[PDB]
Parts: sequence; structure tokens; C-alpha cells
Amino acid sequence: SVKLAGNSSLCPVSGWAIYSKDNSVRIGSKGDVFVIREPFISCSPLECRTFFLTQGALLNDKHSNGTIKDRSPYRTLMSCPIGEVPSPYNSRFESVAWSASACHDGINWLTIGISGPDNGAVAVLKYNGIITDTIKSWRNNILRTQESECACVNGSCFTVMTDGPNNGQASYKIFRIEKGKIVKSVEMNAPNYHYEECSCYPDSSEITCVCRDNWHGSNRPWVSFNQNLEYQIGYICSGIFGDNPRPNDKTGSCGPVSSNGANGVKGFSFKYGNGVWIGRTKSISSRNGFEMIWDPNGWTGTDNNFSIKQDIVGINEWSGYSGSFVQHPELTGLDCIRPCFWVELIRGRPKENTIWTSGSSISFCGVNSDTVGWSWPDGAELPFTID
Amino acid sequence: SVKLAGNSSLCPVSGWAIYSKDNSVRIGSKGDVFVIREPFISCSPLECRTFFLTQGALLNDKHSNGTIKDRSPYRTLMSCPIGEVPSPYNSRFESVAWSASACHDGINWLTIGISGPDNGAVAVLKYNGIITDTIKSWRNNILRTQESECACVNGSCFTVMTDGPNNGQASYKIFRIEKGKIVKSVEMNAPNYHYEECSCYPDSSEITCVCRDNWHGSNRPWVSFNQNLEYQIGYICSGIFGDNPRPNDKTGSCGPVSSNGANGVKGFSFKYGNGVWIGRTKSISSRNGFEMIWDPNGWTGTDNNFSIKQDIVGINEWSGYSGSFVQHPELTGLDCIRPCFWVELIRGRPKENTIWTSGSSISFCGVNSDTVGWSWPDGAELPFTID
Amino acid sequence: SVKLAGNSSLCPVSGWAIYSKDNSVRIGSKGDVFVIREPFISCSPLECRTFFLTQGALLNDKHSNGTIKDRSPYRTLMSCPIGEVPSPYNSRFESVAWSASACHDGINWLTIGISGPDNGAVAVLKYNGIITDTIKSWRNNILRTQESECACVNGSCFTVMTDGPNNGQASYKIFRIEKGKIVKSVEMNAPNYHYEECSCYPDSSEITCVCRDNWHGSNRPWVSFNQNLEYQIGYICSGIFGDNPRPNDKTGSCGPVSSNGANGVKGFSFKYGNGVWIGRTKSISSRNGFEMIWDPNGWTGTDNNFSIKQDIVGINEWSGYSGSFVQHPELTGLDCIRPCFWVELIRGRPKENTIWTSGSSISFCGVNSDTVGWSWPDGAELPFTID
Amino acid sequence: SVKLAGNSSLCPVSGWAIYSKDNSVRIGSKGDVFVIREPFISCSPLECRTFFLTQGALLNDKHSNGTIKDRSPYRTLMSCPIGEVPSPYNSRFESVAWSASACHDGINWLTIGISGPDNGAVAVLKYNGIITDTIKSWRNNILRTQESECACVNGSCFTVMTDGPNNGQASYKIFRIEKGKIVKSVEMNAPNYHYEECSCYPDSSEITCVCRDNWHGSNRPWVSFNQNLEYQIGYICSGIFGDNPRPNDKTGSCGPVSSNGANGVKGFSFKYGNGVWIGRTKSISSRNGFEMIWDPNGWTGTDNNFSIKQDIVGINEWSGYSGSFVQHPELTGLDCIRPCFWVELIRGRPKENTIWTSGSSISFCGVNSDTVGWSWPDGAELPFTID
Ligand SMILES: *[C@@H]1O[C@H](CO)[C@@H](O[C@@H]2O[C@H](CO)[C@@H](O[C@@H]3O[C@H](CO)[C@@H](O)[C@H](O[C@H]4O[C@H](CO)[C@@H](O)[C@H](O)[C@@H]4O)[C@@H]3O)[C@H](O)[C@H]2NC(C)=O)[C@H](O)[C@H]1NC(C)=O
Ligand SMILES: *[C@@H]1O[C@H](CO)[C@@H](O[C@@H]2O[C@H](CO)[C@@H](O[C@@H]3O[C@H](CO)[C@@H](O)[C@H](O[C@H]4O[C@H](CO)[C@@H](O)[C@H](O)[C@@H]4O)[C@@H]3O)[C@H](O)[C@H]2NC(C)=O)[C@H](O)[C@H]1NC(C)=O
Ligand SMILES: CCC(CC)O[C@@H]1C=C(C(=O)O)C[C@H](N)[C@H]1NC(C)=O
Ligand SMILES: CCC(CC)O[C@@H]1C=C(C(=O)O)C[C@H](N)[C@H]1NC(C)=O
Ligand SMILES: CCC(CC)O[C@@H]1C=C(C(=O)O)C[C@H](N)[C@H]1NC(C)=O
Ligand SMILES: CCC(CC)O[C@@H]1C=C(C(=O)O)C[C@H](N)[C@H]1NC(C)=O
Ligand SMILES: *[C@@H]1O[C@H](CO)[C@@H](O)[C@H](O)[C@H]1NC(C)=O
Ligand SMILES: *[C@@H]1O[C@H](CO)[C@@H](O)[C@H](O)[C@H]1NC(C)=O
Ligand SMILES: *[C@@H]1O[C@H](CO)[C@@H](O)[C@H](O)[C@H]1NC(C)=O
Ligand SMILES: *[C@@H]1O[C@H](CO)[C@@H](O)[C@H](O)[C@H]1NC(C)=O
Ligand SMILES: *[C@@H]1O[C@H](CO)[C@@H](O)[C@H](O)[C@H]1NC(C)=O
Ligand SMILES: *[C@@H]1O[C@H](CO)[C@@H](O)[C@H](O)[C@H]1NC(C)=O
Ligand SMILES: *[C@@H]1O[C@H](CO)[C@@H](O)[C@H](O)[C@H]1NC(C)=O
Ligand SMILES: *[C@@H]1O[C@H](CO)[C@@H](O)[C@H](O)[C@H]1NC(C)=O
Ligand SMILES: [Ca+2]
Ligand SMILES: [Ca+2]
Ligand SMILES: [Ca+2]
Ligand SMILES: [Ca+2]
Ligand SMILES: [Ca+2]
Ligand SMILES: [Ca+2]
Ligand SMILES: [Ca+2]
Ligand SMILES: [Ca+2]
Ligand SMILES: [Ca+2]
Repeated sequence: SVKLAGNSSLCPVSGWAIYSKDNSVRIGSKGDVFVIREPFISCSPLECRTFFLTQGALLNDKHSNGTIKDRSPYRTLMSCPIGEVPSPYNSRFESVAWSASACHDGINWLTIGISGPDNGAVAVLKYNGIITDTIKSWRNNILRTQESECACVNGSCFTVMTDGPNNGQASYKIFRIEKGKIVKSVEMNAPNYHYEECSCYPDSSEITCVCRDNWHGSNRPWVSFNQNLEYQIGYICSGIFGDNPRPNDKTGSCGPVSSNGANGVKGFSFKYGNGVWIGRTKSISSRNGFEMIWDPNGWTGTDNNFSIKQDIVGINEWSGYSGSFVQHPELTGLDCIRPCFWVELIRGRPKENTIWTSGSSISFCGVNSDTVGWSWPDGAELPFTID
Repeated sequence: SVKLAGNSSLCPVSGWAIYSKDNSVRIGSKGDVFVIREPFISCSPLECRTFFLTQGALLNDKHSNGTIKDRSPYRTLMSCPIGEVPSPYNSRFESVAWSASACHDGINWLTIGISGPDNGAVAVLKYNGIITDTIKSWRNNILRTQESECACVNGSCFTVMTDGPNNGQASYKIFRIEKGKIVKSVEMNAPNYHYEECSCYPDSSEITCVCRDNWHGSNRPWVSFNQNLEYQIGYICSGIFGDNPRPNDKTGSCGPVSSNGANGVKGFSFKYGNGVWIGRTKSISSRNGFEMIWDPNGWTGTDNNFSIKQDIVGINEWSGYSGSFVQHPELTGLDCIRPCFWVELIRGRPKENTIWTSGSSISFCGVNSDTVGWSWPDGAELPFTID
Repeated sequence: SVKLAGNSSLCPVSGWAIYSKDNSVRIGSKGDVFVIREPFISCSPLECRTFFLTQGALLNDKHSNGTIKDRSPYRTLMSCPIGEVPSPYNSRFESVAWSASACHDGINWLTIGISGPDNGAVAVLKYNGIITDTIKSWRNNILRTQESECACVNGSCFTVMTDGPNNGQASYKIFRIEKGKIVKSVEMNAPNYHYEECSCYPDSSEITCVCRDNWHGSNRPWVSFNQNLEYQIGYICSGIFGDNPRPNDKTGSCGPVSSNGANGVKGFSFKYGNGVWIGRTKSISSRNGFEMIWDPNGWTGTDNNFSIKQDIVGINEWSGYSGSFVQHPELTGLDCIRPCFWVELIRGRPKENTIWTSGSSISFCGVNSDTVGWSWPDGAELPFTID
Repeated sequence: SVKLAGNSSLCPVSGWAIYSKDNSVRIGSKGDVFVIREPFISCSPLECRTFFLTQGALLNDKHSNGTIKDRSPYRTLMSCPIGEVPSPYNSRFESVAWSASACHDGINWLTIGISGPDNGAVAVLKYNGIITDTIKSWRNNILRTQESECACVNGSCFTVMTDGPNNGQASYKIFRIEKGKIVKSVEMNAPNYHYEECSCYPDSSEITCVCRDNWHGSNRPWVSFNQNLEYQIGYICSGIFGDNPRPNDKTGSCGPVSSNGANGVKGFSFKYGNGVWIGRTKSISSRNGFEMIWDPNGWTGTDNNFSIKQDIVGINEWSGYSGSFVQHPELTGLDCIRPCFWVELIRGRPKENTIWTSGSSISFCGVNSDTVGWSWPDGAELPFTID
């Protein structure tokens, strides 16, 4: 039982091999499956788990009514084994939460679950299931976090939280956590940037996060930092815009791209020097489809050329959030940190005529062997009996 | 594998961080969730479990009919992991019981489950799931116990049991138990006192219990004792009255407060010198709302002044029983015993137009970091299909 | 990990403390609970399990139709933790079977499951879940076994099987089994005796079985034997008759009591020298009620006097099969083998107007501390939705 | 924790003892049971598991509609303990797949799950749940594999895959896999042969596979090979034809038997010198009944004589796929590899008037002790509520 080192580089990847699919919404038509959104995957040295925010209700029951609503006292962070449906009969209780993050340092699970009122929310940090720290809203305006895994390097785990407007300048802080206790934090000095829902991973002892600008950017902002929280900030420069909504691909910017910049979706990308692996929706205007694109100069260069595209979900099918996750060498036995990703397939409101909103999930792992594009969509037939 | 020492003091706490919420009644609208009441939490050195008294029936099924009834041969003590719904598919069987207690000494679980007729009930003690002792009613009038966790100190666990009227003078005994065997007991000499449903915890090698006077007290009675069962008794002196029902706050007493004193609700409080942390309903007349109040002189002083109030459940929402539980240093790695508490959110009869009565639960742990008041209510929409 | 010794004597017991209740039929009204009959309890050095014969169907589903029928290719022997309902979601698969036995030698589980046609049935023996032996019908007329636990002493386990008529002279064999392999067997020379459904236990290195005479006895036959299968046979002499049906209590016999002797119910008794602890129905004519009676001279003496009766299930409530089980000192830490028992509470056909037949269960352990009589019946309201 | 040697011979068997029956379809009428087909069994040194291809849907739910369809993005490989129903509450997620294989090398599980489009499908290999390799379609025409267990010998596991037409000459490759990585492969040079759905087992350090000719053979093709993938090929010569459909028994061939040769069913056989144990349907024209036949010269001789037949499923009852599985000496403690087999009992479309297709399963292990013929059919009553 040993701390993850986090000191090897990301593995080189040519393509993405399908890892899991839970079919949660299809199964929940009959079975006892939680209404969920904001799922994410995180791994220990022994296993991979799906974390998710329940709505304290099951699919196809009357208590799923009104689950478009983001924040309530009923929402809880729970987890289950990867690829299994999230049920009351197979899910571990983690925290009371309407925003969350989680990660394993090699020894125990850290979970961060935020609840409370919009004007004074509190993040509750747990290590091995025991409360180890709290942090309260510092701008009194919806303290919130990643909705994907935190990142760990040599016994320290790292996350980003936001507090303030979702449609204007807000406040962004980076945290270093050891055994569930906050040991350091810093406010990012990012005037004119907007960071929401960061997808962070370790690479060569440093953390890279690719986030959502909900204010005025259709490209994604990034922040990277070392273990002392010395950071750098920027936006992905590629004209292959990564947010949803966005414009058609054209010449990009290393600052926020204003065209179609308001609103957004949680997402991710993996940096390889000047290059980038971008996961994005297929539709420029809606949460539909998903694809992976390799742009060899897209981290720093503004053209809209790219070299590989792999289809994940077809343009006519519902998608949603996505996030990164990694598998450390302590799990895989490889000599590098393996990049992986998950996609939330959102069903229900606002786009479909149901009383509820819920998601299923798919995930993929990066490989250098042969792969293929396809579409692996949610597959449920809506509406349901309850609607 | 080592016995809990129980020799450190209670941790100092400024406020309460949310720890769990099971949403049992919401989920049970569709899922297979036991009808339960009298839930409580207790921890080992490895995990925290919810114990509860089933009615041998599931929510939204005809066998939930008439579950306002307290004692039957169908009620069982069972347990599940904290925060999970109590289902037949995730719950461990403990004992046949219509009143119960349980606690872990560091090595194994002790459960105490009382069943049989009102005029001759028998407590069955189990250690590691094996029957180790029994004790039979000594006044032939509903032998009954805590409905929350027993308290353990250096291999010995301690509980309190009552036998006799619920509306006049009864008989109260303290027990010391080792490996599931009663090794000592004493009858408390408490004329004019009434003790029901004690919430007991360890603090510096001694046990303190805060209980319910169902006869003629709207403040709570207490009993404290050492390992040889040498005890002291009194009532909480604060004019911040702890029971439900109760009068509006005014000058208190350190005997039983007769105004609104008949009837009651199980509750708890934590003593810190002359001060007290009081958990109570918000309503003076019904089991609605919940709040935590820090009164720095409330154990021994009679004024109705207090320094901190933290909201837990809104005044218009259903609450119910509450109890203490602790997390020992052997679980947390701290240097003190961490006080925590649970609240039962009772749904159905007598206050709502259903055929059934059941509860869900919430819990909190004491911290010295930032916290916030809110309302985390049950959230089910009654009546149900079966009603 | 060590073989059970089986060499200490049965513990002296004054009365019976309630150990489990599963409420299976009440829960199965909504939940996913197997239709079962012929349940029984057996323990390892670490835990106690409920074994049972499913009908390959769930309660309140159409496939429960016709489950009065004893033998089919759908019946399977499965097991779950004691006191939990038998569900597809918590039950371990053991064997394909319409008659069964099971026991733990201290190292692994032995299961014996008989299936096949009436004219050529085969017992499949499994040790640690792996097929270790078979034995085929030797009279071609419903090879059948205990429906309760086998008995183990120093690495050998022992059982009894019958083949031939249920209403006349049949053939009875005793088996010694080591690591799932039959190492010895003998045919009992018992002209004019009838043995069905033996309840066997260890006591001081020897096995005692108390069985059902379905031909012409309203008292119970017994067989006892050592590890070399040197046996003795008799009938319980007490005028406190043990079978169902039976006459009113009167002077008994050490041979089969012909009055009301045909038909029967599986049951048990525990021998203490000349004395006996008898479990029986309360009704002389029907499977209703249950009671424990201590008759200090009832093993060898024919009077109808007895000294203790303890009520278990009221005379107006449904009962059914019962059987012995033991808890070895390797489990309990005691210096003797603890006698325990279980009762099957049969619901449905033939006595009630349902399409199905199923049972729930209760169990008790022998103690020398205080106990009480009561009634702990099944408690389901019949008929069900499906009927 | 040690690799399976795989160097002992197959155990001699006189007959087949029933090992498991899951009753999945019966139970799924009410319970939450996956729609599945292509089940198979495989064992580790500690346990036996059922693997299966879900349709991402539950029985008696609308999403079971159209499950006659073989390949979709919703199908997943999952596994549960042998004999238990495949539910979302007891099943481990393995891979996204519409064709699969799995096997344990003594240390960890290998799973192979093929998904993607018909013209470019990709097999994802996982070792201990971690992606270790991929292989992509080489003829762009439904890359596909065994639907039963792979075979392991001294740390290397072996499988066969087909790519190309199901009704004419296709391409067949053998693979050697170590810790989930392909280390060797070879294309079989088998003009005029057709290999689908191979049932492979180890015997004396070499692998033998018995497969389905879907093009023009009513007898079964075989391939056998050593660890360096040096192979031999032929067809089972017995006039006791093994496929379904097939002609009535008559003089056979050791090439493909053209009469009734098109189409087929997955099956198996076990070679013992010149002899063979053949599992087959009872019907020559449809997937009904099942029987085991010992033909002492049937591997290499063409007559239609045989020595032993054991009934498994009656001629009027539904059967389906069948496959081999083995129990190694490391699991059993025997000195030889124990042959066992499973049968899929297919319910629904095309033969029955439902919207869905699913199966249940039975399994048997080879013994030299007494056995018996019977019928252990599926037993569900179709149609269901949803139909
Ligand atoms: C939960 O429990 C409640 C309480 O038992 C139950 O509600 C009751 O349902 C029964 C059956 O519908 C009702 O009983 C009837 O009452 C009427 C008068 O109101 C009588 O006329 C009926 O008696 C006639 O019918 C019987 C059978 O045919 C005859 O035996 C009898 O002699 C009469 O001819 C019968 O007593 C009862 O009124 C209600 N009570 C209330 C308060 O609603 C409820 O249905 C249960 N729910 C579930 C889901 O279990
Ligand atoms: C399982 O799948 C089957 C196959 O899809 C499904 O059975 C089908 O149900 C649908 C809906 O009831 C039927 O479709 C209708 O067919 C009639 C003629 O028979 C048409 O007139 C209907 O079209 C009208 O209505 C539509 C909606 O209002 C309009 O969009 C349309 O333009 C028309 O006005 C409609 O197409 C279909 O006939 C059956 N098919 C069969 C073979 O039974 C079944 O219900 C599914 N079951 C479950 C549980 O999912
Ligand atoms: C409050 C800002 C935040 C990020 C833009 O909105 C999120 C957007 C969401 C969305 O765009 O789907 C759903 C999230 N559950 C919500 N987060 C919270 C904490 O309410
Ligand atoms: C019998 C006295 C006792 C304490 C006042 O009543 C309790 C009150 C209850 C209550 O006030 O809600 C419910 C408890 N289940 C009941 N206890 C038992 C054993 O019946
Ligand atoms: C076949 C004789 C046997 C013992 C008398 O009948 C049993 C009686 C039964 C009974 O009296 O309830 C139910 C048992 N399931 C049945 N056993 C079998 C194997 O069918
Ligand atoms: C595609 C050829 C293949 C072997 C003949 O067809 C199989 C026949 C089937 C069958 O005959 O029942 C069902 C299998 N699920 C299918 N395999 C796939 C991958 O689709
Ligand atoms: C990474 O950390 C490991 C584990 O402590 C260390 O042994 C090794 O030198 C480092 N790897 C590099 C520099 O690639
Ligand atoms: C959904 O909730 C709203 C608000 O309480 C209510 O008015 C409506 O009837 C509900 N609908 C259903 C179908 O449950
Ligand atoms: C990792 O942290 C430990 C603290 O246990 C520290 O002593 C060590 O130097 C760190 N290692 C690296 C490679 O930074
Ligand atoms: C508490 O008990 C521990 C464990 O035995 C002991 O080592 C320690 O001295 C005790 N401390 C006090 C202050 O009693
Ligand atoms: C019982 O067997 C034990 C275990 O081997 C042995 O040590 C002991 O002598 C025996 N007990 C008796 C005779 O009571
Ligand atoms: C019970 O089974 C019989 C025999 O198949 C059948 O005729 C009857 O309709 C069934 N009844 C129900 C209610 O399922
Ligand atoms: C128990 O059986 C063993 C076989 O391992 C034998 O050698 C030993 O003598 C037996 N002990 C008793 C007490 O009979
Ligand atoms: C089989 O392999 C085992 C395990 O390595 C070895 O000890 C044994 O000699 C082998 N036997 C034969 C006959 O190859
Ligand atoms: Ca944006
Ligand atoms: Ca570019
Ligand atoms: Ca009171
Ligand atoms: Ca005060
Ligand atoms: Ca259900
Ligand atoms: Ca009889
Ligand atoms: Ca007598
Ligand atoms: Ca063919
Ligand atoms: Ca032949």
C-alpha cells in the first residue's frame, strides 16, 4: 500500500479503445437505478469506480420529477464499479453533494462534496470516508468544483474550485490536499478568464487542467501547476474549438474566443507538447455527438487543421459532459500515465418531453494499437411510463 | 485488532458538517426499501453503519399497513452501510427486536435486541452475531432500551434499560457488558426522574447519557457513570428546553420542568464543562425542524441565553428522533473522541394521511472548521400509491 | 483453518432465545424473494447460513403457480446469510436439487443435492462448490435426504438417505463422507421402522438423528451412531408425541405409535440422557403452532408428564417443518456444542387459497439464562396480488 | 497465486452430473434480470463464473424489444457467479461487446470483447480489467470469436477468431496471449473449411477446439494446436452428426458433410483417442433437446454406432448454444483436467411469439460415478406481460 508517484509522462496514444458502457437509462426503465447527472470515473491502484451525483430518486418514479434542477438537499455523491448501473443495491455512499470531486492517492479515497445554500455553500472533504476538512464559499455565490477526478502526485492531491458568477468574472482557487486536509491554496489571477468544471490530470509531477469558460469563450481555458501551486494560465489556441456551443472551426485564439462563447459544457483535452487530443461534441450548437481529434499543433497554434478524428457518438445522438481520467502505472504496470475519458449521455429535459433528466455513461482508454470509430449512444426510448 | 481505549476527551466543536443522507422514503416509492423507524448510527474501527428496526415489510406494499404500531413479532434489528437505503438486498440481519442498541468494542459488534410480550420481554445480547446473554424484564412492563449506540471503554460496553410505566415512575438500570456478557448492573435510585431512550457516549473513560423524560420533564435528564457503574444523575439546567413537546424558552431548572413535560422525543446533547451542545426540534409542539445550539453555561445554568445556533431541518419539515454517535481515535487518527449525531425524519402516521409510518435519516460530524446552516429534509411526496 | 472436533457434549439448556426471523413472505409481496420450501440453518466456524430449496420462481409472479408440487427440474438448493430474505440478489447457488442436506466440516462446505427422475434420482455431493461424488437411487423410488444439516465430527460428516415407499417399509442408509467423498455406508436393519427427513447432530463424537415415521408412527424414530457407523435404533418413548399428526398425549411406546401414525412432518429433538427437548406443533392434527417441551424422562419413559413448556408459535398460526442445528465451540468459544433449532412457517397451499406454496423461517438457540414464550408467526396477509 | 499448468490429460468420464441451473427467464418474469444470449462458463482456481452478452436491457421491459438482433452498441459482456441469475445487482462489468471470450490463467482474468461496426470491428483485450491489447478486423466482415472460454496452458491463453462470410469461405486465426498481450498469431490454411464459435479446451499442454461450420457442414470442424500454434485441422468423422440442422444419422465423413450443412449452432465435443463425447440437440432441424453421446470410435470413424446416450433436455423443449468448460487440477485437486459443459436454453424469437429473445442456462461436470438422464428445461411460460 503505497502513494502514487505521479512522475512519469502521459502515454503516447494513437486512438481510443472502448472501456465501459453502463446502459443506465435503458435498465432504469424497469430496474431500480438512480436518477443521476455529473458522473465521472476515477481509479485506485486496484479498481476503477464511477462516481455520480444522485437526485435522491429512482428512474421511472414520481420523485424523478423536476430533476432538471441542479442543486437541492437531496443530491448525494455515490459511487459504483465501472460499467455497472448506479443502483441503491450496488452503490457506496460518499457525501451529501450537489458538486463534487474525488481521487485516490494510492492509500485512500479523497472525496469532496459541496452542499448547503447558494449563498454559503460548504465543501466537506473526506479521506477514507472520514471528515477531514471543510471549506466554505468565499464569494457567497455557488461554491463549486470539478465534477471529475482530482489529481494526485506523491501523496498530494489537487483540485480547482470556483465561486462567483457563471456569466461574468468569477474567483478561481487551486488547492493542495494531503490525507484530506487542505495544506495550501492560491487564488488564480485570471482577469478576463472564466474557469468552470476543470478536468485535471497529472503528467510528469505537474497538474494540467482543461476547463469550461461559461462567460465568453468557445475555446477552453487551461491552468497548469506544480506541487507548490506555481501556476500558468492560457486558452487552447486551436481553431478546432472545444466548447459547446461554439462557431464552425476557423482561425482560433490563445485568448477567449467570444463568438458563441457564453454558456458551455464540461469537457477535457490532453496536452502533448504543442499538440492536443480534443474531445468535443459533434454539434456546434447542442449537446449532441462526440468525437476525438488529434491536432499536432493545437495547444499553441491557431489554425483549424487537424490530423486524426475518431467518432465516439453520432451527431444525431445525445451526449453531455465529458472528463478525463488516468490510470497510473501502479495500476497498469506500464511506464507512463495512461490517459482515458468518459462521456455523459444526458436524457430528458430540457431537450426531451419528460419530467426528469438523467444520464448514462461510456468510457475509453488511450492505446497505440488499432482502434475504430463508431457510435455508442444512450439507447433508451423516451418518454418513459412516468412521463 | 484492538479494543477501543475510550480514554481521550470529546473533541472541541464549533459546528456540524453534513456526513450522510439516505433519502430512504423517496427511494422506497419505487425501490425495495424497508419500512423502518428508530434508526441509529454506530462505528467500528473500520466503518460506520446504520442500524434500524424494520417492520418486516417494504415501503409501498400492503404489509406496511398499521406500522404506527410500536411492538410486534415481525420487527427486526438490521444494519447497512451509512448513507445507503435499508433494503433486503444490502442489509445484514442482527436480531429479532422491537427495541435495540448496538456498539463495537474494537474487536466485535455487540447487539442488544428486545422481543417477546409486553409483560415479559427478553433482551438477547449477541457478540459477533452469536448469542452471549439474555436479560428478562424485571417489572413486567415493556423492558426497553436506547434506540441508539451503546458506549465502549477499554473492552467494556455500557447501556441503560427501562422497565415500568411511560407516564409515571419507572425503573432504570445500567449495565456493563464484556464480550456480550453482562458483568455488572445497578438500578439507578432516581425517584421523581424518568429515563427513556438514552443517548450515551464515552468521554475520558466515563459514560454520559442524555435521555427522554416522558412523564413530567420538558428538559432532558442525564446520567453519567464510571466503569464500576458509580453514577450521578440530574437534568440539563438550560432554559433552552431540549424535549418535544416543551414550552417556549424561559428560565430552566435542574430538576424536571413540568410545563409541557408529559410525552417526549428521543434526543441527545453533548456536555463540555458547564456548556452544552443541544440538538432539538424547532417546533415546541410537534416533531418538526431541527437545530443545534451551543449554550456555554447550559448544562448547569438556568438562563435561556445561547451563543450559536445552526439550522439542520426547517421548521416546516418533518423531523423525529435524534441521537449521538462517536468516532473514536482508533477510526479517525485524531487525539480526541469526535462527537457526531443523526436525525430520523419521520414520514406518515400520525401526522400524514397514510397507512404507514417510516423514516429516513441524516447525520453530521462535529468539526472546528467552517460550517453552514441549511435544511436537509426527507423530501418524499406523500401519500404514496399504496395509500 | 481447522476441522471441527465434535467431541464435547451438548450444552445444558433451560430455554430458547430467539436468534432469527426473515419475514420472507411479507417482504416477497413486493420484493424479489424466491418461492421456497424446506429451509434449514447450518453454520461454519465463521457464520450461519440459511439453505433452502427454491422453486425457480419468485413470490407474486405467475411462475409461482403450482408450487405445491415437490419435485421438478427447476428446484435448486441455494443459501443466504441467516435472517435475510432469500433473493436472487443475495443468494449463493449450491446445487440443482429437490432434496438436500449441507454442513461445514471446519474447512469447507459439503452440499448434497438430489435431482433427476423419481425412478432413478442422483445425489450430487459438492465440497467447496466442486463435484466430489455421486450416489444413485438403489430402490428406484425417490432417493431423498434430510432437508436439514448433516453432522460433522473430526473431518467426517454424516447423513441419512431413504429410498422406497413413503407409506410402507422402505430402505434407510447412513453415510460417512470425507472431503465430499463417500468413504463408508451401511443399510440400517430396521424392519417395521420408517425414517424420513432426519435431523442429526453431533454429541461427544457420535451422531444422533431424530426423524419422521410417515408410515405408522406418531412418535419419532431415532438412529444414533459412531464414526464407524455402528448404529442403534429406537423410537422416542414419551407420551408427549412428537409427530404431526398425532393423538392427544397419553401413555407412549418405545416402538411406533400406530394411532394417527400415517403421514407426518419433519422435526427434531435433543437427547440428554433419559430426557428430551421435544419441538412440536401445537395442533395434534395440522401444521399449526410450535412449542418446546422438556421431558426429563421422555427419551426412554412412556408417561405423558413433562416439566417445561415454552411457546414458539401460537396454535392459530401456520408452522411447518423444523430441524436442529448446532453451533460448535470453534464458532462460539464455549466448552460444549450448542443446540439450536429452526421452524419453517408454511404459507399457501394446501390450507390457503393461493396458486403457490412458500415458507418463511424463525430460529432459536439454547441458553441457560432467562427466556420467554411468545408467538413469532409468518405474518403475511394472503392471498397475494397474483392469486 | 500460480499459473495453471495445463499439462495433465482430460479426466476419463462415464457420464455427466448436473452442476448448475439459473432459471433466469422464469425469475426475470418479475425480477430484474438481463436479457442475454451467448452465455458461457469459465473458472479460476477459486470460483466458476457465468459470462454472457447482455442486450443492455431487462426482461419484461420495453427495451428488450428487438433483441433477436445480434450486434448493437448496447451489448456488454458481464459475468456473475455460476447458477445465479444475471442481474444488474450481482453482475460484474467486463467489456463492451457483441462477441466475446474469457479465461483465467491462474493469476488473472483475460476478457476479449469485440464491438464497433461490421466493417471494422475491434477486439478489446483486458487482463485484470485493464486494457492490454486490441486487434482489428482484417477482412472487414464481422470480426468474431468463440462465445465460450479461451484455453490456458502455462501462462499462455489461446483463442480463435473468424472474419469473413458466414455462408462461404472465411478467414480463421489462432492467437496466443500472455498477460493480455497478443504474442503470436497465425492464419489457419483451411480451404473448404468453415470455423465459427469454437469451443476450445486444454489437454496435455495442447489445445483442441470443436467449432461450427455455418457454410456446408452438418458435422463439426476441429482445430488442434500446440503452444507455438502449430496446428492440425479436420472434421469429426462420426455418422452421429453434431450440428443443428443436420441429416438423420448415417455414414459420416471426415470432411464437411454437405447434407443440411448450411447454418448451424455453437457446440462442443471432447476427444479421447479415436473416441468422442458429442453434445448435440435432439431435433435434427431446430434447437430443441440436448443429449450427450459417447461414441468410442467417432473422432476418426464414420459409422453411426455409439455406446452411451445420456438425456439432458427433452426433444420437445428449447435448447440452444452449448460449450465446453474445464476445471483444472489447481481448482479441484484432481490429477487430470475435468471436462464440463453448459447449455443455453433460448426463449423467445424466432420460434415464439414475443418481442424479445433471451436465454437461461444449465451445466454439467464429467464424473466416473453414477449418473442419470433427465430433462432440465428452461421452464418459463411465454409470452410475458411485455409481449
Ligand atoms: C390497510 O388497513 C385498513 C384497515 O383494515 C384497510 O382499510 C379497510 O379496508 C377494509 C376492506 O376494504 C374495509 O372493511 C370493510 O368496511 C365496510 C364498511 O366501511 C364493511 O361493510 C365491510 O364488511 C363487509 O365485507 C366483508 C367481506 O366481504 C364481510 O366479511 C363483512 O361481514 C361485510 O359484508 C368491510 O369490513 C374498511 O372499511 C377499511 N377501513 C378504513 C379505515 O379505510 C386498508 O384497505 C388496508 N390497505 C392495504 C393496502 O392493506
Ligand atoms: C416493440 O416494437 C414493435 C415494433 O416497432 C412495436 O409494435 C408496433 O407498435 C407501433 C405503435 O403502436 C405500431 O405503429 C403503428 O402502426 C400503425 C398501423 O398498424 C400506424 O397507423 C401508426 O402510425 C400512425 O401513428 C403515428 C403516431 O401517432 C404517426 O406518426 C403515423 O404517421 C400514423 O398516423 C404506427 O406506425 C406498429 O403497428 C406495431 N408493429 C407491430 C408489428 O405490432 C411494439 O409496440 C413494441 N413494444 C414495446 C413494448 O416496446
Ligand atoms: C453554477 C455554475 C455551473 C457551471 C457553469 O452550472 C452547472 C452547469 C450545468 C450544465 O451546464 O449542465 C449543470 C451543473 N450541475 C451546474 N452546476 C451547479 C453546481 O449547479
Ligand atoms: C414504551 C415507551 C417508549 C418510550 C417513551 O415508547 C416509545 C415511543 C415512541 C415515540 O414516541 O415515537 C416510539 C418507540 N418505538 C416506543 N418504544 C417502544 C419500545 O414501544
Ligand atoms: C417423498 C417422501 C417425502 C417424505 C415423507 O415427502 C416429502 C414431504 C413433504 C411434506 O410432507 O410437506 C414435502 C417434501 N418436499 C417431500 N419430499 C420430497 C423429496 O418430495
Ligand atoms: C456472424 C456469424 C455468426 C456465426 C455464424 O452469427 C452468430 C449466430 C447466431 C445464432 O446462430 O444464433 C447468434 C450470434 N450472436 C451470431 N454472432 C454474431 C457475432 O453476430
Ligand atoms: C519516479 O518516482 C519513482 C518512485 O519513487 C522513482 O523511483 C523514479 O526515480 C522516478 N521516475 C522518473 C524520474 O521517471
Ligand atoms: C411534477 O411536479 C409539479 C410541481 O410539484 C406538479 O405540479 C406535477 O403534477 C408533477 N407531475 C408529475 C407527473 O409527477
Ligand atoms: C514525496 O514526498 C515525500 C514526503 O513523504 C518527500 O519526502 C519526498 O522527497 C517527495 N518525493 C518527490 C519525488 O518529490
Ligand atoms: C489512553 O490509553 C492508551 C492506550 O492504552 C494509553 O497508551 C494512554 O496512556 C492513555 N492516555 C491517557 C491520557 O490515559
Ligand atoms: C476434544 O478434541 C480436542 C481437539 O483435538 C482435544 O484436544 C481434547 O482432548 C478433546 N476433548 C475432550 C475429551 O473433552
Ligand atoms: C396455473 O396453472 C394452470 C396449469 O397450467 C393454469 O391452467 C392456470 O391458468 C394458472 N393460473 C394462474 C393464475 O397463473
Ligand atoms: C481424527 O482424525 C485424524 C485424521 O486426520 C486421526 O489421525 C485422529 O486420530 C482422529 N482424532 C480423534 C480424536 O478421533
Ligand atoms: C506438469 O507441470 C507441473 C507443474 O510445474 C510439473 O511439476 C509436472 O512435472 C508436470 N508433469 C508432467 C507430466 O508434465
Ligand atoms: Ca463557453
Ligand atoms: Ca492545427
Ligand atoms: Ca417530556
Ligand atoms: Ca445559557
Ligand atoms: Ca422491482
Ligand atoms: Ca407419522
Ligand atoms: Ca415424562
Ligand atoms: Ca452447419
Ligand atoms: Ca461409432
